[PDB]
Amino acid sequence: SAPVVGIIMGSQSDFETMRHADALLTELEIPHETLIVSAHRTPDRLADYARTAAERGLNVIIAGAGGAAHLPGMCAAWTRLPVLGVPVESRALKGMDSLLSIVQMPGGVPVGTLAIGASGAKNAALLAASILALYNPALAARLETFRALQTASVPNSPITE
Amino acid sequence: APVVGIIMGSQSDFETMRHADALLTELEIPHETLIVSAHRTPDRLADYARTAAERGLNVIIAGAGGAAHLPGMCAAWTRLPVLGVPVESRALKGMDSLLSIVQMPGGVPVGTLAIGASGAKNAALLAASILALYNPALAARLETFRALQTASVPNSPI
Amino acid sequence: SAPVVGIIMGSQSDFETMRHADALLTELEIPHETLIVSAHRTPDRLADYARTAAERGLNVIIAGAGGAAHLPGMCAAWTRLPVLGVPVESRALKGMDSLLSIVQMPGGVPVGTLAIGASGAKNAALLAASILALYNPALAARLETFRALQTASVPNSPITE
Amino acid sequence: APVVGIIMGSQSDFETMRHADALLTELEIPHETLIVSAHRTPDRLADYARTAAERGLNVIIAGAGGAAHLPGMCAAWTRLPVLGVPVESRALKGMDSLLSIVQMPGGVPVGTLAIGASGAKNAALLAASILALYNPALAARLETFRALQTASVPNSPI
Amino acid sequence: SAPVVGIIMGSQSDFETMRHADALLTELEIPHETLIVSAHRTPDRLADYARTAAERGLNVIIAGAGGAAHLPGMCAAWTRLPVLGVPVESRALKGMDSLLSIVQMPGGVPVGTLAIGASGAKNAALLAASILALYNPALAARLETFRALQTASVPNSPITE
Amino acid sequence: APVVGIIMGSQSDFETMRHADALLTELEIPHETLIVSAHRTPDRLADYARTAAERGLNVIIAGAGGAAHLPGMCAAWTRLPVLGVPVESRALKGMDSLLSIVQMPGGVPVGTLAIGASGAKNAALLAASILALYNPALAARLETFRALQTASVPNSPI
Amino acid sequence: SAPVVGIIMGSQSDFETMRHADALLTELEIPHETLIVSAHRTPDRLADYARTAAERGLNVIIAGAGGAAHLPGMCAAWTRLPVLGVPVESRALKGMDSLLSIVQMPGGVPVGTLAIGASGAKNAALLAASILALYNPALAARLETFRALQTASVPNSPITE
Amino acid sequence: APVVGIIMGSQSDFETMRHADALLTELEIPHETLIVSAHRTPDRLADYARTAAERGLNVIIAGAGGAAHLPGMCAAWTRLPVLGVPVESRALKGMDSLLSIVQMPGGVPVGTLAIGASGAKNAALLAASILALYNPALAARLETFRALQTASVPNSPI
Ligand SMILES: [Cl-]
Ligand SMILES: [Cl-]
Ligand SMILES: [Cl-]
Ligand SMILES: [Cl-]
Repeated sequence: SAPVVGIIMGSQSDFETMRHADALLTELEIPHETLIVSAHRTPDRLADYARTAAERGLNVIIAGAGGAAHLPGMCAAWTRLPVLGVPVESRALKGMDSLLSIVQMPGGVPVGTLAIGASGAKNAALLAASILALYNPALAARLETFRALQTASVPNSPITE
Repeated sequence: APVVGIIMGSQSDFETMRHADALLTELEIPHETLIVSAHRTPDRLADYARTAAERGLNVIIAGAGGAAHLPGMCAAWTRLPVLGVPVESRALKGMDSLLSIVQMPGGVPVGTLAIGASGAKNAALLAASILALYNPALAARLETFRALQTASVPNSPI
Repeated sequence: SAPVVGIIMGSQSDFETMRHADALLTELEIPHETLIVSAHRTPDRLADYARTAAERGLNVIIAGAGGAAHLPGMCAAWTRLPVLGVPVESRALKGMDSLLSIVQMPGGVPVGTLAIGASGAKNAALLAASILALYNPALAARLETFRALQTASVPNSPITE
Repeated sequence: APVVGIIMGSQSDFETMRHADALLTELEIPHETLIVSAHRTPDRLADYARTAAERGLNVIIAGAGGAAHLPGMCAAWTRLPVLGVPVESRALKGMDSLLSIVQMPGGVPVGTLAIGASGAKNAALLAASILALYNPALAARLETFRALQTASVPNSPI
Repeated sequence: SAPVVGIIMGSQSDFETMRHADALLTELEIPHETLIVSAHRTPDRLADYARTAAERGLNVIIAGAGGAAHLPGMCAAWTRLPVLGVPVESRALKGMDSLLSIVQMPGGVPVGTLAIGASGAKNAALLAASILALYNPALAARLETFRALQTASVPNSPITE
Repeated sequence: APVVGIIMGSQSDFETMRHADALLTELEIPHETLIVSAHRTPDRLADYARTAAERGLNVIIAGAGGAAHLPGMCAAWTRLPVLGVPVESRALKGMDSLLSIVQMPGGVPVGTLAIGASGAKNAALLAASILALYNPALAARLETFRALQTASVPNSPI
Repeated sequence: SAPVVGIIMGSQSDFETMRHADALLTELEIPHETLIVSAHRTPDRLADYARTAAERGLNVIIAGAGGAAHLPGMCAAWTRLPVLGVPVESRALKGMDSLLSIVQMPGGVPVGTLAIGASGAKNAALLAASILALYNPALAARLETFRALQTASVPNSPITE
Repeated sequence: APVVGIIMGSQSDFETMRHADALLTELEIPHETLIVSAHRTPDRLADYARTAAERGLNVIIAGAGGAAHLPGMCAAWTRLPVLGVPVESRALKGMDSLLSIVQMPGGVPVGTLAIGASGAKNAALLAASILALYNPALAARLETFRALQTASVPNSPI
């Protein structure tokens, strides 16, 4: 059970957001690694991580960062793997800086970007699951089950109290 | 048979989404390029998304502007990876497009790319990266593309 | 007393906002239904709800959603009834994403959009009431009374304490 | 006799609001199209809004740009449904227009449509949807409009 | 001592902000009235207030409002007096809607706009004082004294604790 | 002798501030129209503001773009009412101009007008409203201006 | 040990942010002064401070301000020294007004601008240190040590609890 | 031998960054002007930044648009002062450029200048101010530049 998804983030504070991606991959039984890699404080670690990801058997990278969020884009610069980016909510600008720093990649090097915050982290895991489900029928079935339960769990009317 | 579907809300969107179409062709990825409007052809959208997987599609690239609902509603109906391209709007220059695509609630993802032509090109490349996981010949072509992209950058401005 | 307005929202969390529309329709004695319909998690429910609304006797739909708020627009895609949209305030972007996702409908499919949050929900009910009052003299009188009391309730000067 | 009033703050606004005028005509909805400035003709505005219902108007469509006060002040004076169209401003591209119209406090509503020509067209359609509740012939024409809009969308970009 | 400045606001909730203008005019000994006038709920009151302001001896109007803030602009539509506008901070959009709704008046009808919130209210009073000081030497002296004390009150270095 | 000073940071600002100049002339208000740069001529600015009152100026209208510091720094040095006009900037379309002028901390006010030509025209009118408090002939001309502005608004778009 | 960096700010409230610059210069053993200078309330103090800075032996000025933040720009107008600007987070607009007021200096008079808030203050000190390290080998060594420790302090994986 | 390096992500960026190049030349500061793409030539970037100090560079000026990562990634690899110029982007007019450069977390600074040509010119001037600390001849030329800039401002608009 070698990892097929890598979850990386710039700092421990990012884990409050990125833990939601970690949890969801575990629930879908997707082998993964969850690591801290700082674009700005460990740039050589980042370069090494990204340029060896494919040969290590990783299939998808989920990268989370806030503020001037460069981790997902610089990861994608160094790997042909799909890289998904999660904008971590920032204090002053509430993730608008995080979002624009990740999604506005110029043509040539993509980052598939999800919503600001916890929703984006969960959706990055689900998008990674969708990608892997293309080749893995068991996982495809688990993902379709997840989506069916999601749909069946929506009540018909709200609770008033 | 197409493995990527490129869909967009209107003819005018094609000025942007043609960059995705061109890139898929350059990488020799079989694809279909179609107009599907979330707001004006919602039943067409529902049928398209619902049947995508059984038709053999692997990735959907969806472009729209303004209150851009096409990628999110497509993802609501398929388990396939859906990639969203915010088309530049007249007034708000794609900021409305961008927020209405990227800010999907948890449970139904859309992988969102940059506003405009860059995003369309990158959606095609991201689709290619996804398909390359399973297809060694395509993976080689994608690596060639990235190598040429890197090698072609000049060292000084003219 | 079959419903003539439908209030729909994507989630239970939306009801904290949309309850203000519910309450106001009740105070104006407008028969209505209040339901959860998720654009993203129950898309078939949404399609069915919208395309049968008119034949069921509904006259106005009030739809609330937050973030990438697609519920009001997709409702309007499937019905000729007037659809009013309430942007629910979002955590990071404070409803700016909700607002733009609802109001910026391209030409052909309208959503009449109200303010972000509780004010917008109350005003959606009042706008629905204004629409229905065009054909219902009793309700027209109740609405004019509401507006008169509103005006008469404004004091001449503020309280200092 | 008009059942919809289209009003706008200035002649230049008509480049936008003419799309509402055209649509009402296409659907054969009797209407009046007028200039009423909140800031420059406030008494004209007060009289217009105050007398709208007794004149037989059912819906008011109001377009304005910048610090756009026309729709809100109109709604302050009438119990009729008032629909607001943010006109694209030079500097802020209608973001000022949009916020000054949509963010009405509770008690006095304005149903707000998109910035620019799309919003003007949609205000007319929303007015038509309102009037169709009571008018079977108009409801049929509106359903025809929506059916043609849906059916006319091509399947592939040229 | 008839009022020479009128402070008006849309609601009691606005007074938390506008009280700072009230207090400052009192400290500068400027006779004033402080009233609630709602653009949207008391439009006839507003029209009457603005169109009689000059003949009543008012010289400056300070108007505060939030959200779709129409009070200052509609006041200025009806009076030749200088009208100063204070954007009241709003819940979702933090006064950005208030600010744009007030400052972006088209050419022909001005509103002199101050900062969002308490700072803007204090500055509206000071700007009104500056206007009145043009014709009132006593007040000019009080205002120059205020500004001198303000300047003299700035310490040379911060306190660390 | 001038009773209003119009100042601006650069020649290019005059494309905007000329509208203030024209309006003051139309209302026959004696004024001076000058270039004063906060960033490039800070000593010129300090002397201008410091001496304004003793020179007989009653109002200063200051226009600037980008990180627009001219109105605020002028108000720092004079007790005269200072009115600020955000000049439209190339990239951010005057949003930077607007925030850097209007968001003055308490203690030193700048009465801020709209971004661009509208704001320049309105700064002149606001200056006129201030001066009309003391000058009956000017008050009459201003009332004539407002009456003509109101009366000139057409009733229907062409 | 005469100061070679001046840290200035408009108010005591700014020190909650600017103290981070003060602390960092002390830790890097860079002699500095930390002062309050208000652009709007002490404009003559500001002019004098900036135009004498170079002759006093200062090499870098770090200036912090919020809202309509004019202190860094007006400082740079009066000195040829490099001036670094720190946008202090504002209440309503969360430092967006601070940021734009500082960074958008027209061509001719630069302000090197750092992030909104505490991060920007720490980085202003580090940027000042980088500038001074060009001529000071001891400080260059201390700065390289700071950066090495920073890098070595990043863990490989997050803590889950 | 260059003491300032001007780098930018692409040829199109040079329309902006040429203003920095021109200014350094005007002040006779030896420099190199190069294309280095964070996203397309990340190894070129790493080598450039890592070796900058030992090559004798004192300041790096880096310009980029969109998700602008070039200045921050450069600062990650060098202890030299790095100055960042947000290049105006097509859709968001450099607001994305600006936020992705200025909002660096604590520990790795980038001194950020205005969006566009103004920022490029100011990055060169800020680099000059830094170098003038150590170089009396350059300090004199910079003071001459600032004196001419101040003295050249006209007193009235034409
Ligand atoms: Cl089409
Ligand atoms: Cl007109
Ligand atoms: Cl000039
Ligand atoms: Cl290139």
